[PDB]
Amino acid sequence: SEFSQTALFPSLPRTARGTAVVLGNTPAGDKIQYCNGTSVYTVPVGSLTDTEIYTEHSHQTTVAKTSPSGYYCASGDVHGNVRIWDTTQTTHILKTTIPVFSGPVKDISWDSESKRIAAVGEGRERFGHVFLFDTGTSNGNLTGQARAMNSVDFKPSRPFRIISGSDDNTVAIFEGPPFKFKSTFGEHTKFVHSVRYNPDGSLFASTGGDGTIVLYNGVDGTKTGVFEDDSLKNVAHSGSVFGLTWSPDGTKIASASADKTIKIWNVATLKVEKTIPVGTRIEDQQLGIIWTKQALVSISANGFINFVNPELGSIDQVRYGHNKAITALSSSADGKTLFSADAEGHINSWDISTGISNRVFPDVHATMITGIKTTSKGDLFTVSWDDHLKVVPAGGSGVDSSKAVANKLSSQPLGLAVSADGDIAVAACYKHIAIYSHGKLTEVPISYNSSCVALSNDKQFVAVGGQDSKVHVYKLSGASVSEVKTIVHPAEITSVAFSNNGAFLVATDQSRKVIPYSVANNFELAHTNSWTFHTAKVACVSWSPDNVRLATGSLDNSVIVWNMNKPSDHPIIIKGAHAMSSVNSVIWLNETTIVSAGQDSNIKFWNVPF
Ligand SMILES: [Mn+2]
Repeated sequence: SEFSQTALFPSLPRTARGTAVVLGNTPAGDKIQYCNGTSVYTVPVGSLTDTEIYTEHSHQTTVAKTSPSGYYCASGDVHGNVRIWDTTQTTHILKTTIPVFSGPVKDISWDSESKRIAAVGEGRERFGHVFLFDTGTSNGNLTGQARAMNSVDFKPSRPFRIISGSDDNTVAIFEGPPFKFKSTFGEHTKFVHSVRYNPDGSLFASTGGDGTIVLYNGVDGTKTGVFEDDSLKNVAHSGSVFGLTWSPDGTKIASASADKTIKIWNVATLKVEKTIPVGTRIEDQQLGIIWTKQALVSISANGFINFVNPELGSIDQVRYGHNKAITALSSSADGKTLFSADAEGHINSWDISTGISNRVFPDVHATMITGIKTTSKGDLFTVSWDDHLKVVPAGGSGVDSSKAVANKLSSQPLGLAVSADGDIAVAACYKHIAIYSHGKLTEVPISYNSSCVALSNDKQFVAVGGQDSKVHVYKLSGASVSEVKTIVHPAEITSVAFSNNGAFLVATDQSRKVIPYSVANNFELAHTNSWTFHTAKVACVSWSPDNVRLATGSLDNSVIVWNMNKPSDHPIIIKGAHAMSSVNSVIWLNETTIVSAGQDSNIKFWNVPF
């Protein structure tokens, strides 16, 4: 009642170099599914803001597939669990959870009747299991391959069959129900990463590390041919092929390869039809792909989602973002753009009204970014664990990471504050307070270890939170600071912020407390109420433009909105704001709109009325 999520700029799928990514989809093909963290993302092809998230696995999610009926989703994790849950309601009630084997689930396949599920992976006692979705009842045995089963698929037509690809280089076929081994095929010479039946079940194809794509008769697995690219010698791709998928009408196959291309094939002629290069960088390798009734999507090693135009043979849309923990957020002065940074140094720009993303490239840092701030002139200041404070300019395309000023710091930067106009920047470091005013990086040693910093709107005060449980407030004269007040907290300071009108300074700490101070009154307590509603370390704080409300994000997964005009009132608690994830950054876009970002790679927008 007190708030509502109005938009989500979702996490990209989890990816690992040279590792296949498996996608799922809704019956109509209007949404794709992928995993990151302990979550399952159902991402719409026609919306950049309405992705749905299911977060109930306790272990890292691997693959998720929605049944042909569209009513259930079966998702696996690295532990070997396959949870089958309702997709129709936000409560997502669990139907069944089955421990298929001890180890990671790599692929899942629903039969055409939405009655059976075959799950495969790396398991101690077996590599695959087939069973009933609703009861967990075994519906056969998938014994037959000697190493991890990487891909599995049901024949959608009768007689029923199940095919699988394995690290033992073979493709196996099972007949049923009940299902049992029928044959093995050794056309491949390296790991088989993907096996898929066409829509009518008359044929299936396989591919993998040896770069070839084989076509087979759907009922008995007899090879009918191999795909040819006349520019290559006896291979479909010049590198590993991580996945293939069939067009809805079965006349074409699309493949994703380490060779950095997506290729579309003509099934009838067995010849390549379009070759679509994604890029020339190592991150442009394609690790997964799926063709739905509404879109053909391929995934880059960097997690980017590429929407392919099969007619033109090109890439239509690329959705960027993060798959690593987001650590900082900063919006542009005009409120049209949002910048987000992560734990691996990546930064993305987002158009706030549409959700359209852009990955900053080149990369400003190669490691953790502990802060980023925009200036009324379009620059973006940043600090990272590589002990550098960099200033990215505007020239190349929006923010020119093309090339700009890097300054070594004497100690690691933990926090960053910058004046609106960019005239002054202060970085709170492990052993120093670094001040940046037009070229001169002036460093002031401190006796304690800092943890965060805030600069008053009028540039007169610099508040430095410390690991000594004190907020050190300094008056800033040029490139020098003089401590005018030392505020004591019960535990280490975690974040600080000044209201835009300079009326208040707020500090949060590891004891889960949020404490505001009256600036005009020598930083005395602004009120005496106990703002201890978070149940875990508070990670961030930010003031509303109205200088009265503020918000905090915590490791307890929540965002809490506080009201300075009613300190005894219960605050607004957005519980589970980021499910099973710390909320690392929160900022206000206006007096009733908050944006939060989490360890989960998600960026959420919240409408919070008065
Ligand atoms: Mn299938």
